[PDB]
Amino acid sequence: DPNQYYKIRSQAIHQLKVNGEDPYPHKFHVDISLTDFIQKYSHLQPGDHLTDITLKVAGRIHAKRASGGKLIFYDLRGEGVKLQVMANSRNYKSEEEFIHINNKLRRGDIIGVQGNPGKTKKGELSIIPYEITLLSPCLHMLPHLHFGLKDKETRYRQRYLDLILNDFVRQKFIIRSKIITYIRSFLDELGFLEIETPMMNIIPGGAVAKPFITYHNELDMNLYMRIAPELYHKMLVVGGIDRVYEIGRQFRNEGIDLTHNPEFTTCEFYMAYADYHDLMEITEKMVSGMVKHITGSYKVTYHPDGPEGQAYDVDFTPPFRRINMVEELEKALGMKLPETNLFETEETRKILDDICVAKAVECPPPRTTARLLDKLVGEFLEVTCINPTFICDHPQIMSPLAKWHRSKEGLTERFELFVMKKEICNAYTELNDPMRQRQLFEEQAKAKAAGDDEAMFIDENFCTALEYGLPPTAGWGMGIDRVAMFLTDSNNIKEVLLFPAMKPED
Amino acid sequence: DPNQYYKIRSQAIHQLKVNGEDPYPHKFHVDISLTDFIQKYSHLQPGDHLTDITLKVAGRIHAKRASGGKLIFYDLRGEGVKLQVMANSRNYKSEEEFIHINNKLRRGDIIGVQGNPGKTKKGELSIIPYEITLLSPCLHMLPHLHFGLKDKETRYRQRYLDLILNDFVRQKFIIRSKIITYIRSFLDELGFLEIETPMMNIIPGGAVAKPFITYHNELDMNLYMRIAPELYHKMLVVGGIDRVYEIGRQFRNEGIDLTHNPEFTTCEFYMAYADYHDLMEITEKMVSGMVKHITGSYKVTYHPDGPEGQAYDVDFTPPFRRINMVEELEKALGMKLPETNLFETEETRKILDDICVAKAVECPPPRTTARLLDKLVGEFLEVTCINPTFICDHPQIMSPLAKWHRSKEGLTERFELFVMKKEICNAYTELNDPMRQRQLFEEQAKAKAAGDDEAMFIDENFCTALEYGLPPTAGWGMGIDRVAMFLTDSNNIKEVLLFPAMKPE
RNA sequence: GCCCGGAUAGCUCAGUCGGUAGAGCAUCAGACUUUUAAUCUGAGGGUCCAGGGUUCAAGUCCCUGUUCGGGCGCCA
Ligand SMILES: Nc1ncnc2c1ncn2[C@@H]1O[C@H](COP(=O)(O)O)[C@@H](O)[C@H]1O
Ligand SMILES: Nc1ncnc2c1ncn2[C@@H]1O[C@H](COP(=O)(O)O)[C@@H](O)[C@H]1O
Ligand SMILES: N[C@@H](CCCC[NH3+])C(=O)O
Ligand SMILES: N[C@@H](CCCC[NH3+])C(=O)O
Ligand code: NA
Repeated sequence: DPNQYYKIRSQAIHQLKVNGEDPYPHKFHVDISLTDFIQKYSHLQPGDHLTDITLKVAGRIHAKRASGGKLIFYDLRGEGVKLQVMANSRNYKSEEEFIHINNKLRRGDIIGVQGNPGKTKKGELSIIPYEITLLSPCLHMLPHLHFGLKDKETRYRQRYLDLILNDFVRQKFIIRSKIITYIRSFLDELGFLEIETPMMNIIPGGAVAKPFITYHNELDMNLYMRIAPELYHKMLVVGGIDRVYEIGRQFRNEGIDLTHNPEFTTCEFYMAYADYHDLMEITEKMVSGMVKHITGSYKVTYHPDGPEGQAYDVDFTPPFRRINMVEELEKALGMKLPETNLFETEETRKILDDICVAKAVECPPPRTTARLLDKLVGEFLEVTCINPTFICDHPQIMSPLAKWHRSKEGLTERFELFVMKKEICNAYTELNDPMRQRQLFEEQAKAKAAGDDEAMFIDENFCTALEYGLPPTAGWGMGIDRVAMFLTDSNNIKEVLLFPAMKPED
Repeated sequence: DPNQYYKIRSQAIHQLKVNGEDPYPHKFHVDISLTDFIQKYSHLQPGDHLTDITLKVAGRIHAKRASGGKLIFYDLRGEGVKLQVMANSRNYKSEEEFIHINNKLRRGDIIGVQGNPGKTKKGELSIIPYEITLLSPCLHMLPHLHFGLKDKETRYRQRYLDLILNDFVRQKFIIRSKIITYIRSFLDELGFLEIETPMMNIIPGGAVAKPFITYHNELDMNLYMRIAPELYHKMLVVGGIDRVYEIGRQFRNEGIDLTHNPEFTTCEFYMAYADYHDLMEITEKMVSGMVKHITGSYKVTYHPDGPEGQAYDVDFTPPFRRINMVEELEKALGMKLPETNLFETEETRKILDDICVAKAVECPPPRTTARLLDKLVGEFLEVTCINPTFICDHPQIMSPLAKWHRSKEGLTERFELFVMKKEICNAYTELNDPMRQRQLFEEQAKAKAAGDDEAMFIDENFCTALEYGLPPTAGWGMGIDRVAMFLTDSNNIKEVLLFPAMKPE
């Protein structure tokens, strides 16, 4: 059964292990990386042989071309770079050792090559080995798939196979790590302090998002995973540390979409004695420097519908577009929206429903004032911001978790940074009034409470912290994955996730 | 009184809100930070008054000393920086505003001061206020004590109170951040790649512990919480990324005590084409650099229990002590230790049992050959590592994820760094053999079925990844919290944790 | 939670009505001392995701189920 490669390879390796041959050596002394080898010994003329120079390199064989019984060509691939290995028995230790070592090497094997650098007569950089050492054989078949692997299921289930075959995934992960490093550097230079808040809190709190209930055996009580570190950061700000940040993981037991994952990484910082107006400039510097540093140009090309789909050229020039959504929505709808003062009344709800019907906007059967307005915004506002765009104060009906506007009435102070019709940043001015916060929590607990349950959906511990006095601060949150998607021309969150969640094959 | 104080202050704040004035202004543009203010204006000689520059600063009042009715001294508190505000009626906006602003400010309230820097004849830096704005009143009565809340319970349950009354806690967190920041940069400049492995998996893997069980609604199934990212790191190394590292959280479903938490942070890295003796230098250099960069010197004084008991003086001199484990235990053990390199059968468990019983060592009912050996080593050879020390060449049955010793038999190519009689970081040589790994997993699963509870399962995907070929690598792990305790002179894991888990009571 | 799509030899794809399923890559054995998707000569291989049905007859026609790729919902 020649096709049954796994059984044959396993038998061969078992025979090697039995017959006094170790196919898993403990240590191989690598002297130079493949990248440095390519960068250094590139000036050689074709048909050169640096006999005096001897180095050691290691990598995975990706091809085994046999031009004869004494000349076999290998293709080491490591560090995302490739190096040919022209194996000539004349330059080997001995003919018998040459045959013995070439009878075991197959595609996908990991070897340690010790030989002189050189170039072939066709001007291809290679290394003429003096002793090939088998490091870790590959038992399963490695497919010679051109244009790389293109099956989503195998690419996401077997990430190692995707990294071995495809080469751009390594670039994607490298770019994500740089993004994280750049955010850390910027925030640390601004004077912020990195913190590690608990990820397993004690009570659900007032969060419409479904939590991840977890049972603690010793405590004999349920624990809920962290949805957002908002409360702990603000309790730290009360303590005296006026600038904190944390790039951690969030857990939301919700659905999975192209841009939504149950577990995701976000960066959240809180700075005292500031506001969202003071934060748009910081966000501008953040994003502009990120795009300029990770890439080489402020302009980024994005494909929201795959490589064959429509291409969009976003521009990250630092002066991002700022729009107040009330005026922009009025202009788009071409009508005078009710004054923000009446927004809590029923006639504004009625008239907004009239806009939804007239302008052909869909909405679920529940049609509260915040949600249909959010629908109008989705189809008449963000749908046009290919470039980064700041949306200014939003109606208080959206989210009352922000302070009242200084000049405008009934307008929460917030902004959302929209890129490619998707929000990446979101910052608020902070409510530091204990009474208003208590009323908000009470309302959230009443909404979240399934029955006559209270406190469980509130954070009295936090409500006590605000009673001690919190300075006027401003929060800020960015989705790391939602930015890595745009900076890597990725339209799916699973492409930037290292090991995406997959149901068992069974 | 605290209830009366809260009621009175709440009524006063409500009255203030009613009468137009808002005690919670939206914004206050602070011109200069308190530390920068102090550093810039400390050069002044006593007695001057720079009536030319107006600066706006903010902080929390810590004391309100009264000297008559025409002079009130405030005491702002910044990031461990104290500035004294002396409010003078003559230099204020007006007398009426002076009275109206001094009749509403109490201890603990957050205020914003705008005015001219100065210094009285005594010689302390002050800012003469032109107007004082109340930003956030403190309704509760802040405890005024000359020592700072000493009740660890309150210190832990209410960390904001601890930070307000105690500054050392703030620095403890600064050092912790420095430790993590240094480690990331050290691996970064070595060429490592930072990764974010999943926190929820089908089954736990990477270490041996009791996991947390959750439920997923979208994918209807039970998902266990992360115990160690080891397996995913090894799959990544199989993929082609030679060097990886990750500083993230791990979860254990064990009891909560003075030195254990449900959630903790660990640093794990994996580099290919190396071995456990290659990390012997990297780990030593990283620890020595951490100690020198954070403390400022290579010697650290640590109090194992309380700041008044014995104070052992450790020394992080880069040539760390290196000894073997089995051989040193043989030397330490009064009686002869069985060869046990090829001996791991009932006889070895029997001899370890009689040794354990004879040495008055008590071990959990399993008394596993491994559970016996680790207890014996930890009770006899473990307590000599005041200075950092490497303990290498462990027996095979202790760790099921380490390659067999190139020379020694039935011994794992692993070492442990022990400082202050505690484990801070250990590293093995990764076992890339798929058949041997599958056997080890099968024995682990058999033990779990028989009488074990926190042992691991079979991970078929990891076995397939090993079948695809894993280069010779060496992993390395480190508990951040233990090093934070050692470098900040803390005997409790609660001290180095911002909001440590406590019994609900 | 609701709809639209698939699954074929180790793997990348063909397969017309319902009248077995084919080709390349890869694998194995050979020849070739300058190849690079090396070339040439030989050899294997499957019930077509899993079940029921429908039929004289099913990869094809239909139902359910597993698991992926999408859309609307959820994430105030
Ligand atoms: N489920 C999710 N999947 C991916 N990114 C998310 C998810 N939820 C939130 N984000 C990102 O996190 C950012 C801040 O979210 P929030 O802190 O809830 O305002 C958003 O703007 C998104 O970029
Ligand atoms: N139950 C636990 N709670 C908190 N920290 C723990 C617990 N178990 C182990 N640790 C930490 O894990 C460290 C060892 O990590 P490592 O050397 O990577 O195995 C210890 O020094 C502790 O700080
Ligand atoms: N942490 C929030 C911002 C502050 C929340 C309360 N104003 C976020 O990331 O969206
Ligand atoms: N993190 C591992 C040890 C270090 C990494 C070895 N692969 C553990 O403690 O379980
Ligand atoms: Na052929």
